[PDB]
Amino acid sequence: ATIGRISTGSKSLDKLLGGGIETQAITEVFGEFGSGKTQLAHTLAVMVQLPPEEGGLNGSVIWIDTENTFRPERIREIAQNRGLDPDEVLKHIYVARAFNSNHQMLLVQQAEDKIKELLNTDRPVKLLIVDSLTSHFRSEYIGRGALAERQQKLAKHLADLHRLANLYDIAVFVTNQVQHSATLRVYLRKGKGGKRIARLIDAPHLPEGEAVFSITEKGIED
Ligand SMILES: Nc1ncnc2c1ncn2[C@@H]1O[C@H](COP(=O)(O)OP(=O)(O)OP(=O)(O)O)[C@@H](O)[C@H]1O
Ligand SMILES: [Mg+2]
Repeated sequence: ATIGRISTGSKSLDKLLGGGIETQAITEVFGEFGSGKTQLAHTLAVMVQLPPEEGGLNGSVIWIDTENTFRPERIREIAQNRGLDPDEVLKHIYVARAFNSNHQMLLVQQAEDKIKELLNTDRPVKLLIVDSLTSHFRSEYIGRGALAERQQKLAKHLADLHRLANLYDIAVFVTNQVQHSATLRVYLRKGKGGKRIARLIDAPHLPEGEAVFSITEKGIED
């Protein structure tokens, strides 16, 4: 019942987040193309595998990929440069490509089976990524009347995700490209000098500053 926190790799971003992204919660990162959403996802997929005194949860990962932007060699690089075995780290990320939004929804149901399989194991699922949460919905539900229909399907999908996060004490991390029912929304944008900036949105009771980070051979870090 106590929540867990997964470090992002960036001390700055971690502080903004109160220590890292939370289990029993959906964290949505949103921003324009190139703002670092997928790179943050790759980094979290390594960080969660660390022990807790290093900011992880000794956990496995389920990743639902909608745009085929998952890169196993990037996982291996991030792992290697953080002192972890690249191939063991990869072994604990279960990637499924979602062919369309309906398949994406079924995949969340299959994720529950894998979650059960690894539960009470030494590396239970502690992170579930959906990258991108919205891309299929955006292409499939379009035109007059689509707004209500799309929002309803997305709400159902997010309800499924919330249930997994809460039932099994998992952190859910979803991405959304810009030009809501997530627990926490984090807006990401590219700044000067290769920096990325993060801001919490519509969360008046949480830190109101901005975090600043870089994307490196370690994934994300200050
Ligand atoms: N190995 C690396 N080292 C340093 N920077 C990198 C590396 N790989 C990617 N990047 C940076 O990450 C950027 C891409 O970030 P990312 O794919 O997370 O964007 P995104 O927000 O997911 O975009 P979209 O919405 O288009 O999918 C690149 O333009 C580059 O600046
Ligand atoms: Mg991306």
